Formats: sequence, structure tokens, C-alpha cells
Amino acid sequence: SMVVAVDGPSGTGKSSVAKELARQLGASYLDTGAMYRIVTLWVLRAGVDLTDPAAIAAATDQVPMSVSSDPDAQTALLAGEDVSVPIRGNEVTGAVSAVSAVPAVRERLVRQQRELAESSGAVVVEGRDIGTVVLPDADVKIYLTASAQARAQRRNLADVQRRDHLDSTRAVSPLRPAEDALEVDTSDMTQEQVVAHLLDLVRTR
Amino acid sequence: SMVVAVDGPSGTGKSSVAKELARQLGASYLDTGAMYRIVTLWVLRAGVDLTDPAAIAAATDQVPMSVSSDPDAQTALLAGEDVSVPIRGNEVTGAVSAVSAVPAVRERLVRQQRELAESSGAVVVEGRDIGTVVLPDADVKIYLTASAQARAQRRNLADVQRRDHLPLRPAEDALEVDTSDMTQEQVVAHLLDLVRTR
Repeated sequence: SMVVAVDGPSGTGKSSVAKELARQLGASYLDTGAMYRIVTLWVLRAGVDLTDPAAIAAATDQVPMSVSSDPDAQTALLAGEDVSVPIRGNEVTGAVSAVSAVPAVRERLVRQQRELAESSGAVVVEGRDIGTVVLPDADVKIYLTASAQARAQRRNLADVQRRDHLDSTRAVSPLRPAEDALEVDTSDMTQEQVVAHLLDLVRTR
Repeated sequence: SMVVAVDGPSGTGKSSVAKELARQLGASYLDTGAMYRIVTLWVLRAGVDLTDPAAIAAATDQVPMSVSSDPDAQTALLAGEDVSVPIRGNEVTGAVSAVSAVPAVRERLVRQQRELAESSGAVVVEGRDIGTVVLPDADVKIYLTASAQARAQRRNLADVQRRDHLPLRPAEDALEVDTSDMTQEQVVAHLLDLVRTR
């Protein structure tokens, strides 16, 4: 049925907006960022050497991950343990792009996200490369964005502009919107206004 | 005074041995591996992206690290917090080589390890490249080694064979000791004899 991709950089209130959109659409929601983070957690706890992509691959064949498609019940389960809290931690934020860079890690997660998408009917799928790579035949592709200065504001600065330069420059999955994505600049919007706007965009199309 | 370097792979019980060697010599002790692990903790808690070496470099300009040279009182301090327990954790074991591979990071730490070795007098310095890179003019250089099988046996095997395959080899003037069939206290006695005779 109807697939909404929501992509863009972090610190735009992206997740909260995507979930609320889902609810308002009567639809399911999938936090794909959280899946990478669950795998990252499992890798950190296994004490795997992060400079060795082969050890990372080998240690992630059977990641006991379980996530929810309900915007009202988002638990991150790892081996039946609620890891919602640790996966948002600074250590996992540190290690997450190293773990996600591994071709074998992405390949399993891209597959899971796609099965979970079909599995869900009406669904809003949030991430970074949902419109481009994961669900390129999404019906509506939303790209949420804001100035470096507005995201710096919502965070508390110079680290967000470095992560901007790097995410543009990266060799593996650089951040860019899909050719047919609808770019919404949320610098001067509130969250409920961003929701209202995306519902209009979705309802129009 | 007298510098003793103790290098070697992991899983040989090297640390317990160098500490005791230090005690029996009346000497100071420096765990250099811990110093790398303290920096890694800091980087992890700061959430620096481990694939950005320049970010790692800038996040480590002023690491508030303090370690002891007393083999009987090893506490790892990070900004006055005792982190002896976390720096041993798996998260840190996972990230330690990515942080340590950043030249700015090694550069500061090698310098500190040399000043700490300088001001400590008679000292045993544990590491993986002490004899080759950190203290090449060390008086006695020891390199502790053991069969893939012995190291495997201590821990529990597959991840020791890979980590051996994938500076860290003994210095020219390093004395190699294969501990495969020796107990800890025999290793210590052995090293005392090497140190005493030299």
C-alpha cells in the first residue's frame, strides 16, 4: 500500500515528526536509524575490533534484533532485552557509522527494512537513504532539512558543520535527497507545523 | 635508573607478570595499554565518529588522564573519576585500535609514556611497542609470547589466530620468552633472572 520515505540530517526533529505523521495517517512507522544502532550495540558488547570489517561482518550474522512498526510502541529489543536507552548513548553514536559502513551489515539491514516495509501496509519509513536506496519506489519522498544554525540551536555548533561537510563528502552513502524527494526546510517551523505540512504533501499526492 | 620493557601479544598473562616483576625489582610499573584505553573511553563518551580521525584528534587535545606508577595501586583516572572498570570493558576493547591508530593520539601518549618513564627511576614498562618505538634505549627488553593454543586456552580460539595474522614484533635486542608451558610465577622468576644477570 502507501509508502512514505522520510529522509534528511539529524537534529531537525525528524523522528518525532515522522512518527506523528504516521499516527495522523493511520499508518505504521519504522525507525531504520535505530536498527543500525541496535547492531552497533551488539558489536560494541561483543568487543569486536572496529577497524576489522571482516570481524564486524562475522559477528553480525545472527543479530537477535526485534523492532516495532507501531509509532506508539517503539521498543528496541536485542536478544529480548529492551535496549531503547543504550542505543541512543554516545558510544553507539560514536561507533554507528563504522558498523554501518560494512557492506555485509548494510545488506542485511536494507533487506530487513524492505521486508518490514511490505509487511506493514501503510507505512512511514524514516532514515537517511530511504528515498534513494531502500524504497526508491516509495509513493511520497520527503526530505527534511534545516540550516546548520537551526540544528545547532536544537542540539544545545561547529561539530554539526563538520558532520555536514563530511556527510556531503563521504564515499559510502553520502547524504543527498532523491531526485523526486520533496525538500522541506524546517529552520523556522515548529514540529506541529512540519507535521501539518507533510500531511498536506501526502494528502495531495 | 633501570628501564625494563615488556612487550608481547595479549592472552599470555603479561600484565600480571610485569606487575609482579615490578614488585620484585622494587620498581615502578607503567601499563601503557591502559593509557590508550582511557583515551578511548573519553572519545566514546564524547560520541566522536570513529571513522573521522581528525575528529578523534581534536577530541583528544586535553585528555584529563592520570595513572599510577605503583604496581600495588593501579587506578585509571579520567577527570578525577576512577575508570579502572570501564576501560576494561568490551566497548572500549572494540574501539581501542581505531582511537590508537590516530597519529595525533599516539604522538601525545608516547610522549607521556616517556616522561612518566623518565621521572619514575627504576621502572617496568608494559606495552606492545615499548622496546621498538617507545623506549628503544631500554636496558632490558622482554618479549612475552605463547602458542596460539596456550593464549586461546587461558581465555576460554578463532579470534586469536585471526588477530595474529592481521613495531609489534620483538626489537632486535629483545629477549623472547615463550610462556606456553610456564606458570605465572615461573615466568616472573625467569624474567628476574634475565634482569638480574643483565
